[PDB]
Amino acid sequence: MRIISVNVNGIQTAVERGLLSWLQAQNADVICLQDTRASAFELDDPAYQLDGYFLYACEAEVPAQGGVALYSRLQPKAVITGLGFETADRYGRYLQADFDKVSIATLLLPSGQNGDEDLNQKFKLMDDFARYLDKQRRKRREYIYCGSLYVAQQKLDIKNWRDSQQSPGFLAPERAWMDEIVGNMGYVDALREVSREGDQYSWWPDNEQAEMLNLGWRFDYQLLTPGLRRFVRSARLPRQPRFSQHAPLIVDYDWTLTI
Repeated sequence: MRIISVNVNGIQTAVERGLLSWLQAQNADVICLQDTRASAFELDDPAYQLDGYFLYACEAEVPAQGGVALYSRLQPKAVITGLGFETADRYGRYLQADFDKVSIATLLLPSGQNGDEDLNQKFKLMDDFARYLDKQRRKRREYIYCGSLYVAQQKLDIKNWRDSQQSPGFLAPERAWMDEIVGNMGYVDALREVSREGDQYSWWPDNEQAEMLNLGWRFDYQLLTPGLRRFVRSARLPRQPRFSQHAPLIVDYDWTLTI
């Protein structure tokens, strides 16, 4: 019924935060990010059962901080945890769900908790990523890029000037990053396109939650293909810390993946 996105360091903690209460709340279409935490075959356990949903996802260095989570109603066929053989078993930050139509890519990679380390691993990935965007144009089908990177329009989060980009300062490649993607008039910002957060309040901020606290970005971009660009029913963004009945980054519109 929607696309939910929440990156945590222990999905287990997500459920303790009510996230699970949200996947049963609307039987979301595809829930991306989070962090498997659990094994690759202990998760689907009936314990994680909800209202009625399937579970597809991989793990890398989980006893470290890996786990690409993707809950789907249907049964996807294309499950990729990165393209590096062993690396995939160690990335847990690259997984797409596809079959024949509508290829979605779920990429979780926190930068605030990492930093320079991401700018390096992301760099190499950047070259391929740009090539992918290009590899995406070649495809005549539709696709969804829902990941957690340091992408900030900078025109709507001018408030979080601090890390609005990634760190207390700012990144030069950022301006060209978001511009080269949406200035492409191909990538829509269903996040800030349908919903405006330029003029909003700000509750007493604390830890990294300060960003997500409708004051900044904690790395959560919901990108659609020019196939639905003008088909965004709504976009509910979090304004309160994920500790109770708070709502994750959800998007109302196209749901359920057909294969």
